[PDB]
Amino acid sequence: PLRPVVDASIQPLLKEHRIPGMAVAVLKDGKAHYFNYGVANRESGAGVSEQTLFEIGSVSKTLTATLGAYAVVKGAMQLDDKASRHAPWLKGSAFDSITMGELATYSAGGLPLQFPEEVDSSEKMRAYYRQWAPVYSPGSHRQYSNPSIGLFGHLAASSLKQPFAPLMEQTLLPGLGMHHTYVNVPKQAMASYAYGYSKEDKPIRVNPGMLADEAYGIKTSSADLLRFVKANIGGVDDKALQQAISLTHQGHYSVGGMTQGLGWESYAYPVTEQTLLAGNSAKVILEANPTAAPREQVLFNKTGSTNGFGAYVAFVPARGIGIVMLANRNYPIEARIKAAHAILAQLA
Repeated sequence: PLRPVVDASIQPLLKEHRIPGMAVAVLKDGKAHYFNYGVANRESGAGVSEQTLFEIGSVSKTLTATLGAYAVVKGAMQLDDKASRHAPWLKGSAFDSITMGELATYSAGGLPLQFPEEVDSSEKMRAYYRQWAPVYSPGSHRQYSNPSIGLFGHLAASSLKQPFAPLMEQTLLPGLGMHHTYVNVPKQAMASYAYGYSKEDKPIRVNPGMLADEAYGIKTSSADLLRFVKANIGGVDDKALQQAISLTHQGHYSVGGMTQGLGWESYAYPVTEQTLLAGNSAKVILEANPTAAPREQVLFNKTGSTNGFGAYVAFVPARGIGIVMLANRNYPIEARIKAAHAILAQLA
């Protein structure tokens, strides 16, 4: 029933962009549907299943946002806390006037997309934030930023008195029932871990980097990620976890037809292809944009990429539908959006 609809949208993608493998998962009123294409590891010849591990890149930020929200629900921090409240080493810097919420939503004042290359230790990372000169006043501009949401997740874990990676892998992820989701992939699961493929068609995986865990470091399966979507639609039995998830759906400000929340970015549904494309465009991703008041049915999404992988997630809680698409090539974001939007509209 669903198979031909998904195939019609996914098969041309695989062909045109030479995608080795893709795991697609669709949620429709409680029911999970898995659609698996191609090959996870060209060298070993292992095929893709809904249990294959993919790098999801910035889709990680939705989980980091959920951990931050969990810290809020637990009373360990608040979004309007100054960042330096949670880090003694930041006292006396610009971060005495920048909030946790602003870090989470990339609106702290122009932190850049990536850390400079020389920031490759915690000592240099601390120095980087202390040296950083604010470009914009807090809250006035959105500049998509790994140092920004990265510091948010780091300080949130700090407020809960646990290191980020174990807090994620031992409290949040199993709390969401995601037992094949990792910051660090253990030996027993390495067979399940795909390789990504570059423009050169070489097998690659994500390189460690400062705050990688917090900003882009999650490995997961289409099945585990669809579970996360299901938690975001028909919530969880743990009420603290439920509250934290709900926090991530609140709109903080808008840019065009896109509304920024914690991790998730949202749109009025139904949504035109144009509006989704614009909200997920290079202008929105790579440039600073002024913030506007948040949008007053809702679609949530998040894109994610590493050098070798390309991910997308979108769901509409009011219609009980969602889609997860995980590929081991970083193929164009607009192709992900066009396919997902086509599929969801036929589900609705």
